[PDB]
Amino acid sequence: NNPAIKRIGNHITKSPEDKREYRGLELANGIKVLLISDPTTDKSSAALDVHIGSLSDPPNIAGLSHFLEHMLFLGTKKYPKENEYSQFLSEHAGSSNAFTSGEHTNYYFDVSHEHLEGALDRFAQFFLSPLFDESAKDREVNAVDSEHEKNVMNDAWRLFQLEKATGNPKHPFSKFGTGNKYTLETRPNQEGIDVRQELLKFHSAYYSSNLMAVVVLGRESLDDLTNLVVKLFSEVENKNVPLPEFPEHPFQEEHLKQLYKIVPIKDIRNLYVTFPIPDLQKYYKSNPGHYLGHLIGHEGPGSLLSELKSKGWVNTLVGGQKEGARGFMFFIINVDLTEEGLLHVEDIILHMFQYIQKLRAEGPQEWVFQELKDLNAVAFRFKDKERPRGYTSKIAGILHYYPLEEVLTAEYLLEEFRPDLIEMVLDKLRPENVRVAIVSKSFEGKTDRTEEWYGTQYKQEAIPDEVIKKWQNADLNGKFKLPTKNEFIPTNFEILPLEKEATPYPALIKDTAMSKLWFKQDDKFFLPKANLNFEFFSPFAYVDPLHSNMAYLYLELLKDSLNEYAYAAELAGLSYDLQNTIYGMYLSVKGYNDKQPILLKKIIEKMATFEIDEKRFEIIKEAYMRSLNNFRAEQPHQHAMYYLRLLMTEVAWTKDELKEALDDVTLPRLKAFIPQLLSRLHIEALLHGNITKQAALGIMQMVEDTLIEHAHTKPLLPSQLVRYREVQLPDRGWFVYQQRNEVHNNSGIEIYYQTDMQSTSENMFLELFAQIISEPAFNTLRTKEQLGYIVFSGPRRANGIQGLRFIIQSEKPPHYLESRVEAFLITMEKSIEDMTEEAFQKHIQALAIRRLDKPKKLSAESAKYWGEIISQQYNFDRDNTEVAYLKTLTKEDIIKFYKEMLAVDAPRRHKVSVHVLAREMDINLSQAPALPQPEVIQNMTEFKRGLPLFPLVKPH
Ligand SMILES: COC(=O)[C@H](Cc1cnc[nH]1)NC(=O)CN(CC(=O)O)Cc1ccccc1
Ligand SMILES: COC(=O)[C@H](Cc1cnc[nH]1)NC(=O)CN(CC(=O)O)Cc1ccccc1
Ligand SMILES: [Zn+2]
Repeated sequence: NNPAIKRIGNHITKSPEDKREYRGLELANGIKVLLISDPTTDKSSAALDVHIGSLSDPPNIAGLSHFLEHMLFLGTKKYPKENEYSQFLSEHAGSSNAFTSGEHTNYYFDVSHEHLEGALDRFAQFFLSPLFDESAKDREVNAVDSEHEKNVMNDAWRLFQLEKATGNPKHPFSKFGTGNKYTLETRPNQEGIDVRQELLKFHSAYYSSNLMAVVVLGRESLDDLTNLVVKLFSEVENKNVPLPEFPEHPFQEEHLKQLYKIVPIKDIRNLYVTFPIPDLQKYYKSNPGHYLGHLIGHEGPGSLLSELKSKGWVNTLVGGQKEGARGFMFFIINVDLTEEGLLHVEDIILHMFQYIQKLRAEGPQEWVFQELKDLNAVAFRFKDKERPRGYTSKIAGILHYYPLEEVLTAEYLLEEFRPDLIEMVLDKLRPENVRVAIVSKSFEGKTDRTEEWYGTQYKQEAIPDEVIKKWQNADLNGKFKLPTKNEFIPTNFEILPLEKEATPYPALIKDTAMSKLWFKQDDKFFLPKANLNFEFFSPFAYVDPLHSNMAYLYLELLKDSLNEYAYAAELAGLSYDLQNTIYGMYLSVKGYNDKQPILLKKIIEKMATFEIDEKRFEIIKEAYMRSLNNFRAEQPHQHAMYYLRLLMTEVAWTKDELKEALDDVTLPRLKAFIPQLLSRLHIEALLHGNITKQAALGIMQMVEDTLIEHAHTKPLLPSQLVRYREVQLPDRGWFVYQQRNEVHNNSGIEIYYQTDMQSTSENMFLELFAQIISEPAFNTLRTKEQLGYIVFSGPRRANGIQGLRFIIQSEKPPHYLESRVEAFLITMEKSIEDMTEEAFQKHIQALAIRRLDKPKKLSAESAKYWGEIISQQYNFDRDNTEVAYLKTLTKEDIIKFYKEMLAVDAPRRHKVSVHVLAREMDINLSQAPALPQPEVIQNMTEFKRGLPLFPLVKPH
């Protein structure tokens, strides 16, 4: 009945709360495809995944398949304009991206729902006749090198590659994924390689249709999506490439029983423990890896972490199966170490083996599997609806692993109980497979080897057999017990009926001196979850730097205490967030509403009758010290972003202020602080989800009552509710702050043009300008000028004030990035004058679609409202108000605004810049305007003292 379509799959099993409609099918050419029909989606999306990635790079050009990924975007035969694709999305409310794993390259985009076809068509071309333009290839190789450069100094990446580089060197596993300027131009030049050819070769070899999965999601009928996909994608070449496999492990027991001593960049202290295991993927229906993962990783009473944490040796632990490739995986157990811990490593690893030994002696436990099976089934049934980009991307990957029908459920549902497999994998977690890496500053000087790509310093040893034998004889250890029934598993999921007096936006259903309660019963998502947000205002949480440190430490200590208890709930999909703000504290409780008042009570109770364990205090303080220090190792752009926040906020305590005031925090002094901070508060809360007005009031009152009883809390005076103001920069003024980043050899810059207060009109002016320049900023500063990998434009908003910001991390100097951005601003004024009246309306419509996307999941609606509430703006209808107004703006309005606030010689141009310089300093392109001469900020206080502050914004 149809020659283009091999199979039509069946009734892809979905959660019965999922209203979206699905069809899977194999094409003639072998492409696996899922089609998602959602007649209500605001954005359509699609994704393609090719089962080939950087493991299939040729040896002589590292990171080629990653680089090829970068180039599919920059031009194809049918749509040859360098940024046809980029621009097409921008103009139609879309966004796009790609990643490359060892074994996949994965491409996704989303677009306004009615331009799915336009978007999708420009997209199919990536896989049919791309161009790899000679001029692009040349330019874009720099993007890759920046991306690598960004990664060079960050520990996560260094360890990641140092693993690869200590396995069998002949194994594809050992390769360098990212690539750089050296590997992809400098060197293929030296060895006479035409790269455009080499890209064409690879794309031709491997981007074969039998290695591809597609997901398309749109408002269209399933039958409509079907036709569309067949049209755009039947034309893909089947080169019948055999799928690569790696049946032989890269860790070969020439490589087992090794210890590695590693020098970190940040001052961190972890121990990595790895075991090579076979590929468990096929066992997905029983999932032994998860089971042993669930147990070893456990954090409850009688768990492994519990003991290590109790001898003060470790703080956090992570265990479980680790993805490798077709043919191999790892099983890992990783901990961070205390100072004491770093000296009892041998011991810690022994404790790990005692726990494994316990699991062997107890045997595999069906009741535990039954629990995992039940949590997973509940998780699946009541899973939140996904944003379409993530969703298509995600399924496109897993289409390569599961029958069409199982794609939605395969990652969730458990079916087979498999003692044998559990017992089999358990047999591999033995000292004679073990690999140990310790990462610590204490190995500086003491290392003797260097990893070539990132420059990592390490020493390598055999583990002395004394020590292996010593681990092999792991006794049972009475302090280790399996978890007991998880009491927190939800049993009640009944959706309460929508009330007689329910409203579309959160209602102010309580306004005492103690508390302001915002509430809305869920009229949208119908899952048995709720979101409970509380802002606790106390002025002592930021009164000074020392107090700030205590507010923090207090909160960490508390979290640390409850960890054992709450982890049970985390697994039952009930979780909490608790950190300190400049305003006081913040507390979220998210998840299956069923046992939710219970966790809340246990938190507030613990919070208000807290007892501090000295040894916990000691450790967490040392951790926080390192933590503050380690800011000096963060990326140049975060540095620049931070300094700006420091420059434009009425009050803010610097990292050095905090760390110097931190040696001053004794155990007795914190013990005073807590009862003190809790003594007067005000509380604003949003309660949102499957709960009733009375359930809500009860919860709010219950919180208050617990503080009143146990901490004697009373109300703050309304006038103590200081919110903080933004600094107000003069007309035609330009200030520069300058610092150096000591770790990173990129530099960074933020430029901020301050405009005015937030207001329906000023808001849209900035937003619309932001939109029109969004994609050209990126296309000019990265694609053409290749100034860096990190290139960001868009609105900035703080303390009620707003403006335009640019962020760039780059090889070239800040004063230079300044000129190219200011140059760019003129290019924009020109092309706004030049751009068609319909071209202009696209951007309006585009920003409108963007602004109007309905939240898909409950906690995404919550976020929007909490936005309004913590900002004291309380404009729950902003999206409608503000769109209405946007639709009535003209080319003329936006030019005035630009010539008013933004242009180089603007009447009211307020401009500050942060230049963060790299470790080491002190044409084809358009006309940069000559700039004023800046006022170089030398002192953050002398700076803020001498300028007006802005008014805080008006409510309602
Ligand atoms: C939830 O059940 C688990 O399997 C454990 C639990 C755990 C919680 N805290 C420490 N362990 N989680 C994990 O093992 C995390 N995994 C898998 C994952 O994140 O999907 C291991 C992992 C994570 C990152 C990088 C390599 C392995
Ligand atoms: C600084 O700019 C970016 O964030 C870019 C790409 C982008 C394209 N259009 C808007 N932004 N990078 C990423 O998002 C990073 N990806 C990798 C890549 O694009 O090469 C990281 C990543 C890693 C694992 C899973 C998903 C994404
Ligand atoms: Zn990349």
